[PDB]
Amino acid sequence: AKWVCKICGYIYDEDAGDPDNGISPGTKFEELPDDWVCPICGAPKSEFEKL
Ligand SMILES: [Fe+3]
Repeated sequence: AKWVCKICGYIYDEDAGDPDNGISPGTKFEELPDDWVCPICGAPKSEFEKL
């Protein structure tokens, strides 16, 4: 799945993960740590929408 950061337009792509921030590819948004935030704008998970 892909999730958009409603603040900045960043797309969290579960296939890509966010490795620079400790998230390996294929990590589901729901599996992201609670304290993970948008690597661009710092928005909390609550501000993401599943596409
Ligand atoms: Fe963002």
